[PDB]
Amino acid sequence: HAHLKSATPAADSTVAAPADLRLTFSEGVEATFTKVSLSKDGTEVAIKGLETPDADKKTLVVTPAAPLAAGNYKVVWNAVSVDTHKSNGEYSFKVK
Ligand SMILES: [Cu+2]
Ligand SMILES: [Y+3]
Repeated sequence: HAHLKSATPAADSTVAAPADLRLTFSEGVEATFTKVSLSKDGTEVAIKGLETPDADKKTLVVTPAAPLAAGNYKVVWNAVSVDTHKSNGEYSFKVK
C-alpha cells in the first residue's frame, strides 16, 4: 500500500504558487491507474498530466493545465501502487 509520506506544497502550509504538485509515497505508484482531484476554494482545478519521473516511481508529479491562483486548495488522491494495492487520502494547502 502506498501511503503519502510528504507532498509539495506541504499539507497545511502557505506558499507562493508552485509549478506543480509533488506527492511522495511509501511505495512506487502507477500514473495510469492513479487518480487525483484538485480544487480551489471548493471549485475543480484542471490537471493536464500525471507522471512518475523517477526509476523508483515514489514521486507523483501533478501538472495543472494553468498556473495556480491564490487560494485554499484541496488535494484528493487515489493511488495504485506497484504492489497492486489501492490507497487514498486528502490534504489541503494555501497559495498566498
Ligand atoms: Cu499493499
Ligand atoms: Y469536471
